[PDB]
Amino acid sequence: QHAKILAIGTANPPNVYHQKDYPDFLFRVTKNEHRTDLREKFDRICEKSRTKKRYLHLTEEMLKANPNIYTYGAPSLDVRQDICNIEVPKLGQEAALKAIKEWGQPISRITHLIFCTASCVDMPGCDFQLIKLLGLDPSVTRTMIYEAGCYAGATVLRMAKDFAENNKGARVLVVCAEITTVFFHGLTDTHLDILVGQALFADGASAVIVGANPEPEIERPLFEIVACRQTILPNSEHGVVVNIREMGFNYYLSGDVPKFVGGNVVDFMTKTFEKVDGKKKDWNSLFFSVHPGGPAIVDQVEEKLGLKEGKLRATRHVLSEYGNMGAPTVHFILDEMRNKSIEEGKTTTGEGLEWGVVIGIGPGLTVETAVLRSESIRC
Amino acid sequence: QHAKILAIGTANPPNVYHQKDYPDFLFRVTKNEHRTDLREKFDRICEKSRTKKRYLHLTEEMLKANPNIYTYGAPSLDVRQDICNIEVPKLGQEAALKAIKEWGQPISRITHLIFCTASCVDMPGCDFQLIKLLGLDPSVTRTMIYEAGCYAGATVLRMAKDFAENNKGARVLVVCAEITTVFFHGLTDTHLDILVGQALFADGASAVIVGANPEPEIERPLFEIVACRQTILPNSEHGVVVNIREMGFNYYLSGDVPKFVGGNVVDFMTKTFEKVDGKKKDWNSLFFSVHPGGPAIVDQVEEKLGLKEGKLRATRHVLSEYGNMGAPTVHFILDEMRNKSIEEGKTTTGEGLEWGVVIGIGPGLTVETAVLRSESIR
Ligand SMILES: CC(C)(COP(=O)(O)OP(=O)(O)OC[C@H]1O[C@@H](n2cnc3c(N)ncnc32)[C@H](O)[C@@H]1OP(=O)(O)O)[C@@H](O)C(=O)NCCC(=O)NCCNC(=O)CCCC(=O)c1ccccc1
Ligand SMILES: CC(C)(COP(=O)(O)OP(=O)(O)OC[C@H]1O[C@@H](n2cnc3c(N)ncnc32)[C@H](O)[C@@H]1OP(=O)(O)O)[C@@H](O)C(=O)NCCC(=O)NCCNC(=O)CCCC(=O)c1ccccc1
Repeated sequence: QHAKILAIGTANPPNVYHQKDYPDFLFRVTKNEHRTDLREKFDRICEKSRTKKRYLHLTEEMLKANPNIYTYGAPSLDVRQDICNIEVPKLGQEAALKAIKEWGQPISRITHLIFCTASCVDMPGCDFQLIKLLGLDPSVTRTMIYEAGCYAGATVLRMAKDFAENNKGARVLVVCAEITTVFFHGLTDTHLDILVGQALFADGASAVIVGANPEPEIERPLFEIVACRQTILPNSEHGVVVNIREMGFNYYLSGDVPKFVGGNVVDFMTKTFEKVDGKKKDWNSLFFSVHPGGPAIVDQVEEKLGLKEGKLRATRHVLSEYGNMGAPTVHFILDEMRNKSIEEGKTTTGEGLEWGVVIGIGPGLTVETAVLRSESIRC
Repeated sequence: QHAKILAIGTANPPNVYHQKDYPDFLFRVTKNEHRTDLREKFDRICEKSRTKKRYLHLTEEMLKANPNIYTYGAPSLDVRQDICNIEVPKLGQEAALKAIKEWGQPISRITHLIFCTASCVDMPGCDFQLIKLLGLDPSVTRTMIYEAGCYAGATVLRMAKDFAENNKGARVLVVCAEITTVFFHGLTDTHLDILVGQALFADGASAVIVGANPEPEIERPLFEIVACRQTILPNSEHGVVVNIREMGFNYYLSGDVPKFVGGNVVDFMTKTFEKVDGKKKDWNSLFFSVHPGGPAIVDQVEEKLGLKEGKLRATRHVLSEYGNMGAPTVHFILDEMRNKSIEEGKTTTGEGLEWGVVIGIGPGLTVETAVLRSESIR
């Protein structure tokens, strides 16, 4: 009896930033309208981003009150943390309440909490703050995952699987929440990577309830977590770096990240499915939730696995409507897939297909995969 | 077939700071010899610390090169991280190689890595850096626990138990490493909590190998991880606070922490053992690894559980010889207990007793307990 996802909820900050307006906003509020050279480059990136809108906690009023946030390299960690240490658990709470509603059990049945964020760090942590906000049992068993990065949406499902399967009756609440205020930086041609993050990074939270042995007539599984694998892609340590600094969370992104993903995807898919059935080809038989770190990563997975037109629709839809929200994103994609499958009258939550995969990609470069089975559509 | 601890290794930085000498050192290198009132208070805290010596990576030359480290509130996180992000994995590597030696199996047999530190944070993390240093399989399954705090020496055993028990054949390397350079702060009469940390906090690393179903005549267990419980002590959110700031990792410690531990120990012990036995426990029948957050915390456990003289000897020995090294400390204590049990010709690794407990205590306040069984010395 494998661990099942029993519920998914999501949440975002209320302020919507349409991509068509974001270059004007960014260059105005950071006092960079004279940088027409960088504006040209940013326009090109935004046009390629395949991101139509994003939800962001950060406002112009926050930047006016804390101009060090947009002054490249100036001290600003403290103001960023004072925001994110509050907003990350709050956004997580909103998603968690939606997951708990779908699940339909009392909060007292939650035995385990996994909280994951790369947007802040504090002691006590976000897990403790969420317990307070939700009224979880003081004796919930907690795992607090700080600063793992963009593979962690798959990682938390792997962790929840082991906790749910080894602890009989356990019910694991998994919350991933991101507020990118800590990653916002000003513009300099010495650090062009910031233009990519300024185009793609976004705010959001997911909540997933995981448990083995669903209770008949109360609980309803959406997906089964079958097998997982984590691996480091060779010779790619420079791919994604984030340093926690006095200036905030400073990030460096190599232009070679998409090529590294495409050069390794057949291998990491083959080795993952070796844990299940030995699948080694015909990847279109699966459903997919691919972390959309950028559109070029999604395109590389599509090309090298030979995926047909539309196979990655749910992944692309989330990227378009929300951007790259970090770890929560693959859970938004699973929820979108479930929603569209209901809309289309499919026989399962995975686009009518039986088997699928979640692909998380982050620093290392590290890829974590989780093989899933879908479930029949009911309640 | 519960998960078992198959090996324990430990490491510390090379520089020894005897407590008798530390007040003179601290007040000299931080240019505070004029503060006679603070010196007198610090002397009193050190005399009560029950800590004889500590190992620290930080040196006077480092302070001279980076005086913002001892200038209270000055920006210094970047220099601290540049040190700790290197030194934490390096110290962890030393402890891990010792655990791997005892275990006796190839590094390629490790399937899972848990790395825990409250002393730094970076992406890729310490787990990635340790994989590089040791040559672990690039497909090891990793859990990177950053900034959990002083309960995590029990937490990592709980996590390792689940990973080892749910994955046939899995072998989990667990590494906890601390370098307190990030927590060093100068002296101000407005933040007296710093005098406590300056007296007690210290550097060290532990490594444990965990697996279920040890191979007969190849692997041998030291302890079995039976059951675990994590709980938040009521109305104690202000007990321990650590904020990651431009000035480093700033911390606040309530003087009520010992009383909170004492007020909850019967309850958390009772509820933990209810997971293993329907009969009530005689606390003196157990062996103990108690996180020595300070001597008063150890005293509160002894007092409220009615523990006999000598029951907490291993705990107090590690506090005396190493100070409070954070999450690794409870593993140093288990290693000391196993070593002393060999010296004394005891029948088990737990002082000749069958059942025992690891008590981790940290922010929340949060207590995590792990019920252990000992093993025969083999
Ligand atoms: C960029 C597009 C769309 C360009 O679209 P395309 O490539 O199709 O078009 P293109 O080739 O014309 O490029 C157009 C111009 O962008 C230039 N350019 C390209 N890449 C550049 C680079 N890396 N640095 C500098 N310039 C670059 C190039 O050089 C060209 O410049 P020019 O136009 O001047 O020639 C495409 O490449 C693409 O999706 N990429 C992959 C992006 C990637 O890795 N995401 C991983 C992100 N995860 C993290 O950050 C983790 C850390 C944050 C975190 O924890 C976190 C937490 C919470 C929430 C969120 C995040
Ligand atoms: C302090 C002793 C020994 C005093 O010994 P006793 O109590 O027996 O003697 P005592 O009563 O005479 O006190 C003598 C004078 O210390 C004064 N004093 C007392 N406590 C004070 C306080 N909190 N603030 C200000 N002043 C205080 C009092 O006010 C008196 O001042 P005066 O002498 O001027 O009157 C005793 O109490 C005791 O073990 N306590 C428990 C200490 C405690 O919580 N450890 C938890 C530590 N974990 C963390 O930090 C986690 C965060 C760091 C971290 O992640 C980390 C990572 C990696 C490695 C390491 C750490």
